[PDB]
Amino acid sequence: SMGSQTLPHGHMQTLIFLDLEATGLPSSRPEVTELCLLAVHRRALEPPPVPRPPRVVDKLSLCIAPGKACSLSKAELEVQGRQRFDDNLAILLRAFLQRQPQPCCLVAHNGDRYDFPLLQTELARLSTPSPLDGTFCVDSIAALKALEQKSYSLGSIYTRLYWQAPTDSHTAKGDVLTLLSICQWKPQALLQWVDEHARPFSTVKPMYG
Amino acid sequence: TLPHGHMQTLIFLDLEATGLPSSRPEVTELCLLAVHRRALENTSISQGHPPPVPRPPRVVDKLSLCIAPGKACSPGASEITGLSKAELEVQGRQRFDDNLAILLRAFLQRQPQPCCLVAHNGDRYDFPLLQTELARLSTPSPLDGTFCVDSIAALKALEQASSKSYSLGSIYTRLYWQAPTDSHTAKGDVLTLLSICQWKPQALLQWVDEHARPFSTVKPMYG
Repeated sequence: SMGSQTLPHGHMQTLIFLDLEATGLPSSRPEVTELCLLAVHRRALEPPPVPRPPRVVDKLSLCIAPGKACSLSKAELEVQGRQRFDDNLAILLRAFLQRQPQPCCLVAHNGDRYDFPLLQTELARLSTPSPLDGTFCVDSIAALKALEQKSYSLGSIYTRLYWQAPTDSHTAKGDVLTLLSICQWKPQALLQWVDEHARPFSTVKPMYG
Repeated sequence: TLPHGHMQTLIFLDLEATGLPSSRPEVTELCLLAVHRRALENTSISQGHPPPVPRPPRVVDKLSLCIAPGKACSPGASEITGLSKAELEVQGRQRFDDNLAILLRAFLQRQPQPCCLVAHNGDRYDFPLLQTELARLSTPSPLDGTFCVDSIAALKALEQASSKSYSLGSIYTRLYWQAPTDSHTAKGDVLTLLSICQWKPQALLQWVDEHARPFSTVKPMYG
């Protein structure tokens, strides 16, 4: 069966649920102000109560000072001493990804239209090769539209699935956990959709140059 | 005068490990919450008896890593968490290695300095064990310029000023009249530790400033 149809890039061994905050919308040429990652091995994914997070999870959450003000705030990030999106941050990201079993796939809500192009732009500014260049990515809006076979905001999906209000809405810290919960609704089905739709992060076009 | 100046970042730290010290344990999970001094200082003043549990600051950096040990956990060491050696290996975790030190260093370098680790029983357990893990590596210590303090002594001082078990949960329940969430896990307890340290953040910061010592002076748990 499936003689001509195969996964594009094999089974993904790590899913990295990703959310970010930024100074504004694309035409403003925005900068990332917060980045939150939750890295889960596929085995941790191999009304309904809200699933508890897997016991083995790697997490990274960083606040990042932008060069220009938001439409978080630049001034408050600066009085908390936050540093820019820089080479040391790339070292950190590279070392964090290196601890994950490969292939690794980012999962971000609206990542295809926002988070992934923005991250591509931020990483392009740095001297060192992008640490995401061997990683894959998918957009969880597409995933949940496929699985629910309607708003596709993160909070609306969570309430539609779990019939209770989400926690800490519209913050990267809270929303990345909400994203994980939504992806644990049908975890085997989610993994299969991710395997089938993962694409190389290197093919993501920068938001701006 | 202050031994090492005013601390600009507090890094609340907890870890899971394979057993008690005589078992020559290894770290299986490391959880850090880095908070700038100003973020702690801006915490809403505790008022009322009990005061509300403080909300975590809006700006916190977080790192949480699971680590495969070389040896199995002791009986009952992974009960509450489920972080056995077999499970960490099933989920692809790597050992405590040079790349992990590089990761920790880059995380620390994003924090304003001077930076001070804060861990409950850190002087007798977390800090010596981390020193041992780092001593095996080929990198410099990533904690070479970082300070540390134990929050048991800190909260003993702060509760005596406002006035008895000093386990993390006992302190938190005494302060907030609520049971801590996800008790007796590094992931849960590091947040409980932050909440206790937000009770009286000005007095806590003053105590930390006066008692901070270099992590490099911490003696290894074992060699």
